[PDB]
Amino acid sequence: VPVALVTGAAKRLGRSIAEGLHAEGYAVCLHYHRSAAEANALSATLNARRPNSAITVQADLSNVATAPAPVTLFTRCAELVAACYTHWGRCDVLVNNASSFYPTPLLRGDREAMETATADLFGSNAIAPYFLIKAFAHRVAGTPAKHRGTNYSIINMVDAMTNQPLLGYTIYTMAKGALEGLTRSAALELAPLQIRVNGVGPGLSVLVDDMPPAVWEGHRSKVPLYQRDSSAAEVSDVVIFLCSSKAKYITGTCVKVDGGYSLTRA
Amino acid sequence: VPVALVTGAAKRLGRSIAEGLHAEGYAVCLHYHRSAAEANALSATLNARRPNSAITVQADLSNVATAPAPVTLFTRCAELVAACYTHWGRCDVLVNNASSFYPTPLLRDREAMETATADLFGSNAIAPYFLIKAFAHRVAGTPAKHRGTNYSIINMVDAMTNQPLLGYTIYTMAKGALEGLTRSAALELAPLQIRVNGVGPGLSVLVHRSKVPLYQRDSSAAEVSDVVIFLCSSKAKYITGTCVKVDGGYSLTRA
Amino acid sequence: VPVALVTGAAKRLGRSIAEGLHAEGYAVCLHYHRSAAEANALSATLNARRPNSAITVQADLSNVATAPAPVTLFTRCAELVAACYTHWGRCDVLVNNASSFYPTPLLRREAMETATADLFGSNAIAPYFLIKAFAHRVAGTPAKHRGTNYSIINMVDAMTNQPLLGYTIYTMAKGALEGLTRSAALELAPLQIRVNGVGPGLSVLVRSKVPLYQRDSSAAEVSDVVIFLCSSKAKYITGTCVKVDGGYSLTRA
Amino acid sequence: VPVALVTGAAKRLGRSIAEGLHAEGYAVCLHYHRSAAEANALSATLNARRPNSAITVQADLSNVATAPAPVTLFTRCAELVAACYTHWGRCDVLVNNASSFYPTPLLRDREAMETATADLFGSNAIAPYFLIKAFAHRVAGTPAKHRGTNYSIINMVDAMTNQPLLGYTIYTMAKGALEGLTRSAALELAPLQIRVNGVGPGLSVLVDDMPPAVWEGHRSKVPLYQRDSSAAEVSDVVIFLCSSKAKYITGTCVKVDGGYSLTRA
Ligand SMILES: NC(=O)C1=CN([C@@H]2O[C@H](COP(=O)(O)OP(=O)(O)OC[C@H]3O[C@@H](n4cnc5c(N)ncnc54)[C@H](OP(=O)(O)O)[C@@H]3O)[C@@H](O)[C@H]2O)C=CC1
Ligand SMILES: NC(=O)C1=CN([C@@H]2O[C@H](COP(=O)(O)OP(=O)(O)OC[C@H]3O[C@@H](n4cnc5c(N)ncnc54)[C@H](OP(=O)(O)O)[C@@H]3O)[C@@H](O)[C@H]2O)C=CC1
Ligand SMILES: NC(=O)C1=CN([C@@H]2O[C@H](COP(=O)(O)OP(=O)(O)OC[C@H]3O[C@@H](n4cnc5c(N)ncnc54)[C@H](OP(=O)(O)O)[C@@H]3O)[C@@H](O)[C@H]2O)C=CC1
Ligand SMILES: NC(=O)C1=CN([C@@H]2O[C@H](COP(=O)(O)OP(=O)(O)OC[C@H]3O[C@@H](n4cnc5c(N)ncnc54)[C@H](OP(=O)(O)O)[C@@H]3O)[C@@H](O)[C@H]2O)C=CC1
Ligand SMILES: C#CCN(Cc1ccc2[nH]c(N)nc(=O)c2c1)c1ccc(C(=O)N[C@@H](CCC(=O)O)C(=O)O)cc1
Ligand SMILES: C#CCN(Cc1ccc2[nH]c(N)nc(=O)c2c1)c1ccc(C(=O)N[C@@H](CCC(=O)O)C(=O)O)cc1
Ligand SMILES: C#CCN(Cc1ccc2[nH]c(N)nc(=O)c2c1)c1ccc(C(=O)N[C@@H](CCC(=O)O)C(=O)O)cc1
Ligand SMILES: C#CCN(Cc1ccc2[nH]c(N)nc(=O)c2c1)c1ccc(C(=O)N[C@@H](CCC(=O)O)C(=O)O)cc1
Repeated sequence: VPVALVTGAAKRLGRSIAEGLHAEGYAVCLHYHRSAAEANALSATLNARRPNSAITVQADLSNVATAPAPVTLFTRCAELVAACYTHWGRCDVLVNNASSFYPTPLLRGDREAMETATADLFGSNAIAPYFLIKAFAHRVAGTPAKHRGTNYSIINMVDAMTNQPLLGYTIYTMAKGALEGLTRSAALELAPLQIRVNGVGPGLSVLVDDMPPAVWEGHRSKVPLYQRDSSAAEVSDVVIFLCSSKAKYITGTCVKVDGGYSLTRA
Repeated sequence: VPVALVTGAAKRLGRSIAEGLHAEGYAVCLHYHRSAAEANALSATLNARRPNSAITVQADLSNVATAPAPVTLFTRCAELVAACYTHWGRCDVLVNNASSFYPTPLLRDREAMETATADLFGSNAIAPYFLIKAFAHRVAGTPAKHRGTNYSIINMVDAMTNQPLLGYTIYTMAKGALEGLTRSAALELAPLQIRVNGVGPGLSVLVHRSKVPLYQRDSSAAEVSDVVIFLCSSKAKYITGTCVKVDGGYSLTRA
Repeated sequence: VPVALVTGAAKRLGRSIAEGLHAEGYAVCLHYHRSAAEANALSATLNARRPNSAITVQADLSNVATAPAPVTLFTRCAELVAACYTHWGRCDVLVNNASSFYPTPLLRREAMETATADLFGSNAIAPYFLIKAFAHRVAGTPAKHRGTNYSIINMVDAMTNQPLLGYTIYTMAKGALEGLTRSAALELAPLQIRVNGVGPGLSVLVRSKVPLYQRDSSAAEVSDVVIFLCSSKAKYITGTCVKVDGGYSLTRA
Repeated sequence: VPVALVTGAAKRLGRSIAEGLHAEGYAVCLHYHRSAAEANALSATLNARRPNSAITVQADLSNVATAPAPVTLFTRCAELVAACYTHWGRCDVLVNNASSFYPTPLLRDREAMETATADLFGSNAIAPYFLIKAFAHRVAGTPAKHRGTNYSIINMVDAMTNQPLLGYTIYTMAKGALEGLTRSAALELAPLQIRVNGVGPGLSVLVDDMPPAVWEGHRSKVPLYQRDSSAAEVSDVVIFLCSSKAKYITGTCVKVDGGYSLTRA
């Protein structure tokens, strides 16, 4: 029985990925920051379906130190991975899904806002994933060959549309670019350990409708395939496949799940 | 019971892709050019496993005219797709797998230059274009209520063409053209819900490998075909116009 | 005095590139297909400004045979490059600019064969043969008598990754041209022949979408980049593309 | 006389870029962190060649607060740009060249890692971001009637990051982020006519702190010339992208790698 660690697993795409992996037989460590209620509800559902098949761990993945000597992001990430080993004695899959997403305009309080966004946006999207991957790899390396799993797989949730930047989201876009870099670098360095590292990049998935219906419909209408945003499963299914043994030759690449959105022009 | 058309399905990756799809329940149209024996042997196996689940069609996919007025590549491609409709009344998946691959050095005749161009460009790019056109036309001509629910076109590309193989310019160009076809076809065919994606192996079933970061070996046919099968599945119904490299990290290397 | 061969040099970008190179001191071979008048007018201007600094040569770059044994595209391409050597004894720069551009819809008949040969010929196959002919001549030239700055520019397209609805063949041909750039650069490196691409977005339209200036570009705004890539200051650049699209390729629908 | 701000301008490519721009008529603000001597020697040369055509500014571009309330990286970046306006009343070109480069292996303390992250990410990505922000803020605050006619930002990226260098994850990531900054900044800053492009060297003025045969093997891998590039072979491209003849280019990268990124193992 393999174990998967999914960050930001409480709702939306994170939950779908956790459910997807759980359906495949994985025990799942559900990470969360502020959504304790949803995360615990998910753990309860999964555990009821299969005893001892889900746990939850809380952690701010922003690049800042927390209250205990202050606790660093790295430590917090190492503990995330450790929680898996302590509870199930293993960690086969890591999905870097947690991510902050808000505007950081270059054009037009301001001090803490700019410094907090950087740590938050870059922490969740890039730096935490880096430390998490490091911790994940250190545990595999420290495991005697004969006792290692046969299918280690790390999935980085990237973004199919960052090459056509979203106006006013520079830091987020930068962090995603860094995450793409982490995928390529990690794949290469971790190859000898047979740890595959790939990226999955959604375009528009379960789009939040905090706007006039016509503006919500207009956005969806842009996606060439189906003229709609995707469902959570339409993304998570791809994540699950990349984690399957049938994908054991794939590493260091990205799979876009955008219904052709990245093919469009203004 | 859906139908898949697989060009160059006689051996290696093509055969694995055909077997893969067949295992999923697809009736398979096995195209071939010169490998009649192997194609028929594959058909026999597949048919024995499941009656009327496989057929074979021969066709030179090079960009030239053949003997019947002369028959053009387009016609030959249209007849390929037609064979599916004539036999099973449908064609849900098209896998552009057939491909010539040999050197066309820029640095050191006339006949072998024009034959290579038509051959390398035909199989890798032009035939796939015509095949996609024929495929789309048949779907468009089908009344909505009678259409399939999962049309998928897979273009077998190359994960290493951005790091060209010395001396293989035409092939490399043809592959680039196939990449363009993937993006263009995906966009144009979206309204008809026909997804178009690419699968790019790096080193698969080499008849060099120590340079592959993952496993330090070329891949097996299944390691590639499984990806093709997944992209054809309904679980991949939101993926279109993209490429999936199956290279074990080879495209990440430098000299 | 170096020589530059510019295909489709009669008007628009081709003409601007030819003028740009000529301004840098290049003798220019202006290729054309149907635009004889404009090409000859340009030659006259350039020749008046500097005697024996321009010539014009006609050639269909479509992948078809033409009547003088039928003449193939390769031969026609080889003669294009040869014309330069015959007249000036050299060919330092080749700019693959000539290009057909029209719809080949997949949804709603030899016109498919004429389009294929035309769109693929001008955009990809002719460039391939031209590069081949160009490289041969350099290789056949004794080291001591070779130029010091061989440069091949392939006019590509900054927007083909975001295909233009209904232009599949053209888009494919451009993808092949991109492939030719990378392959040619690698193979021709030992001969010090640099091969790069320049990809305009919207230039000299026959708009409000272009993030930069909200307008298509002028011909000079593209050709200047072609000229720089041909200069000695760019001697370490090869196998890459420079987009000249004012940020258009950064947009979404 | 237009002004160019060049980070890490003391030596190597930074110096070449500064010299290049200076040769084009630009007054140059030479930024440096540790190389005061080299930077001041360069300022002297440029100033002798043309009075009041160069100044130096020191600043740690790592993502850490410094001693004067502690001073943040943003403030330090804002002061860098300000120094240009205070001295010459303008800032037309910004070249994000400063960059840390060392291994951060994934496979086998507290200070070295936290310090590496802030350093590698600060110089390569975050400082560039703040610098661009500050640069854009001052242009926006300038009345259209007093604005320059050729604002240009160049981000020094890396032509080989897509084929990562074993053991350099953070650096590679930071470069990826810099690439994202280029695309995002180009789009957002288009209305102000501020072009943003990248220049990515492959192997330039390769350090020879190794056995000659090893150093030669490394260069031999580059398809064109079989050698690393000179500083000018890179800087000349930066200067071209900053010229008015490149006014339609924005949001793109120009590889200066002699075909290195075309190779396989
Ligand atoms: N949905 C879409 O259209 C697209 C999504 N993506 C990518 O897919 C992934 C998932 O998408 P989606 O479901 O929309 O993501 P969400 O926006 O819904 O956020 C996912 C989770 O990330 C967690 N998170 C955010 N910041 C932090 C942080 N500072 N520390 C720890 N956890 C944090 C949150 O957990 P909690 O609630 O517990 O606080 C949140 O639930 C993301 O990485 C995203 O970048 C890419 C393109 C498009
Ligand atoms: N194998 C690898 O390491 C790599 C493969 N690829 C791509 O994957 C795909 C399959 O690879 P692989 O199995 O090795 O392919 P093969 O080289 O084994 O050839 C596949 C088939 O293509 C057919 N074919 C060749 N030329 C023509 C033509 N003129 N007209 C009609 N059919 C033709 C042949 O059919 P027949 O024998 O019946 O005549 C052949 O069996 C190809 O598209 C290839 O480009 C990409 C990268 C690497
Ligand atoms: N303009 C733009 O917005 C864009 C242009 N580009 C590329 O830049 C390059 C130049 O652009 P532009 O000036 O608009 O090009 P044009 O469309 O104006 O065509 C250039 C020339 O190509 C020649 N040509 C066309 N077909 C053939 C053929 N079958 N055989 C020989 N010559 C042929 C024509 O020569 P003649 O008139 O003598 O017959 C024509 O003058 C092209 O490669 C184009 O693809 C890319 C993106 C955008
Ligand atoms: N040279 C090459 O082969 C390649 C270079 N590049 C890129 O090109 C650019 C220039 O290359 P190169 O000349 O080799 O760069 P260098 O490695 O020589 O360093 C450039 C300068 O960056 C400054 N710097 C480093 N860290 C900081 C920091 N923490 N805060 C402030 N300044 C800092 C240093 O200034 P000081 O000495 O004053 O402390 C140094 O002089 C870099 O961005 C590099 O990433 C990309 C690929 C290859
Ligand atoms: C907002 C949002 C979420 N999204 C998707 C999106 C992307 C990344 C994410 N990342 C994370 N962590 N969480 C998310 O919820 C998330 C959501 C959108 C992105 C782009 C467009 C879009 O293309 N709109 C037009 C805007 C037109 C205009 O303003 O001129 C465009 O073409 O840019 C719409 C929605
Ligand atoms: C030959 C062959 C089969 N192959 C695989 C290959 C690729 C595409 C195909 N395409 C098709 N249609 N059929 C094939 O059988 C096929 C096989 C190889 C490809 C690359 C290297 C390689 O990387 N060589 C060296 C140097 C490459 C270079 O010249 O730059 C290296 O990098 O290690 C070796 C073998
Ligand atoms: C037509 C034409 C010429 N052109 C420019 C163009 C491009 C390549 C060429 N290539 C050649 N050889 N000759 C040309 O004259 C030429 C001209 C255009 C290209 C794109 C759009 C455009 O982006 N239109 C839509 C998007 C279309 C889509 O989404 O598919 C938009 O909304 O902006 C408009 C005009
Ligand atoms: C180191 C370094 C600096 N560099 C160049 C480089 C890149 C970015 C920089 N960035 C910054 N800021 N400063 C620099 O001095 C700098 C230097 C190199 C990069 C790649 C290889 C290389 O091709 N390595 C081969 C090794 C081959 C082998 O030994 O088997 C490889 O496969 O990766 C060598 C040197």
